[PDB]
Amino acid sequence: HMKVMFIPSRAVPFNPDRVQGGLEAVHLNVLKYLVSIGADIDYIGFDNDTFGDWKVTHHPVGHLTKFSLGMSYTMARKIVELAGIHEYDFVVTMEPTKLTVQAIKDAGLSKVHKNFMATPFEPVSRGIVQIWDQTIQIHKNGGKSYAPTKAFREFERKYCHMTSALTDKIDYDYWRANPLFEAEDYPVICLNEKPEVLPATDLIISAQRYDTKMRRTDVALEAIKALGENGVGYCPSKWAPPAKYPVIIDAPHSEIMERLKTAKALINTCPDTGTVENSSIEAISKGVPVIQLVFKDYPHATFEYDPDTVRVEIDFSTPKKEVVALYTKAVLEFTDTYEARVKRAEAVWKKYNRDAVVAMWDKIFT
Repeated sequence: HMKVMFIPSRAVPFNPDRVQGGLEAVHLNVLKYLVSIGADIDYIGFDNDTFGDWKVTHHPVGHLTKFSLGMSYTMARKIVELAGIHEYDFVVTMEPTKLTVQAIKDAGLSKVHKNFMATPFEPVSRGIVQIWDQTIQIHKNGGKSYAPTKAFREFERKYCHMTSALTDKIDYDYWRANPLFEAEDYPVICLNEKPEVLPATDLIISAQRYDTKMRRTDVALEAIKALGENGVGYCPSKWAPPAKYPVIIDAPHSEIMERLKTAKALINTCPDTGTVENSSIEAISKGVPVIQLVFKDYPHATFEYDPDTVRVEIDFSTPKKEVVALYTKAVLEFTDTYEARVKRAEAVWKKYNRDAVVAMWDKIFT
């Protein structure tokens, strides 16, 4: 009954049993929400998407491996066509292109445009400044953007001071005066049933995609290596580690969630925002503690999910050798109680049970 245009994330084709990053996680969950309310979903996607049993109307723009320029123009063109035919209550994006932002405006859909973000602002990154440049554009065009945590909204009040040699085309005048996010959090997880906290084994898990820069997955997989039989890492084949770090490749999300139920801890080495991977809240919802690498006096999402999280504090100056030794030490010496698993799972069950989550989405989709 609700008519929604859906513009997906574009790193990987959609698969309901794969979440290969924080953007893919909100992408999946807002879609699950739209399906659960019986929305009429026009999904402008890729030929290798799969939707299971879900009723979505699919408008594929080609087979997805790397998102190409021709795909980009085919997508924007279909935005304009679909808007000329149907009337849309909302259009949903997940950090869209400049083209997609313009097509939404030209189609007269800016004011019903809902945008969801996970990528921290990185001034040395050309594609990331392009992401956040278009977030300013969305705000100018009358659309609304949503963050997962209040820490992310705080970082946003710092990002509008971060400049580089690549940020010349960014309207910092507008950005300083306009916090880009709405006050409402989008739910990072939807708990359809109260999780049953299982007691821990000795197994500690790394479930983040491999990149040395933002996630510091090398640091994670050093701890995984030092754990031997008591450590396992999961990576997607599109962001796989070098051969020195053996990991399970392309495990279905469900397989990873099953293993996690009895994990002793989750390794998280994303030290700026912790929202470029959803695994922290997945772990904490099962009572699994997170061993969290963090820059000193930074806000980080993990500490919102579990304020008693063990933190390994470092600086930007701290050299790689010392980081690996501080983090390995925290992983190998980690200690947790069953009571602590239950306490941290309860606090998250309060916030993210399905009744509270649906209420959170309902407020967004008005």
